Amino acid sequence: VPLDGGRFATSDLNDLYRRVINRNNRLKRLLDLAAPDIIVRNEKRMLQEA
RNA sequence: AGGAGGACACAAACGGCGCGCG
Repeated sequence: VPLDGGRFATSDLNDLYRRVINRNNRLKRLLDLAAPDIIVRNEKRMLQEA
């Protein structure tokens, strides 16, 4: 929902979904580009925690 | 002369902090 002026009120679930989507897209991008095992492990841990 | 031809619809939100009252 917007608030007074050209701004939208912060939504809790939206930000969590945004974090999850960004992390998962980064993981997909790396897995396409064959990142090293250490990097993909760290990305997978970050995705799980997100 | 005769004769012939010729736009309908549509009324303000969500979480903290503080205070106060029952």
